[PDB]
Amino acid sequence: AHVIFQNVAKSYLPNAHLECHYTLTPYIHPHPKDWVGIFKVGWSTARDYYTFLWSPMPEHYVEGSTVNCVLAFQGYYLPNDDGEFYQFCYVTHKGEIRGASTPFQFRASS
Amino acid sequence: GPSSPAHVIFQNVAKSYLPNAHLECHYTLTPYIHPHPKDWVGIFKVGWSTARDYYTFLWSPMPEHYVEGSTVNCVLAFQGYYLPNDDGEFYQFCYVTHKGEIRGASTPFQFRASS
Repeated sequence: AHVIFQNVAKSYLPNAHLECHYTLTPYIHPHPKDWVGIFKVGWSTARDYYTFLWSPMPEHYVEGSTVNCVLAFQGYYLPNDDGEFYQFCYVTHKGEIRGASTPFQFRASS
Repeated sequence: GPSSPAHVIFQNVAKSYLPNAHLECHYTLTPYIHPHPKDWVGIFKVGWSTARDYYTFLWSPMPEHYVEGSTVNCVLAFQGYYLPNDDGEFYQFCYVTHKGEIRGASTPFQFRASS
């Protein structure tokens, strides 16, 4: 609950860029090797990612603050419509998960 | 029959990839294969005869907590400076065991700006 994923949909288009919004809550200090992964549900460790992007250190970070971030994942790194469920996970520089979103599928929407 | 036997299946393989951006290659180990530290995935021009014909390659990392008979998802990132540029040729991924045998191959693709 230390990193909250925001406005997470139930599905995302497979071949378009995805915009991942999240909040660095007061309960965590970011670190420049932190990253966000797209993980298939049922994952055990942080090495089980499908794709990832570095979460860039917030400019002029003041401790204990509340910061909202955006990451655009490119469509050609996203899964296809494979019926599987994926989620977002925030991973720190060491490898602890401190954020995990509701699941979602890549496919056309309702 | 067909070749190679599909002991490794490449997943979500696109029709084309960016010439100068890294690509992320996804494959699954089937219950037929027991992976080995010297297995690798190569990018091969279509029409390859043996594992010697590769364009570029990476070692396939040995999966953690490996249990025989399992289906295992893997991913490799090939750097763009090791990828073919827009040469009009067709390529595929192939999984090659340490015994030097091709045990999986993907659908073909070329390196160019996407449609």
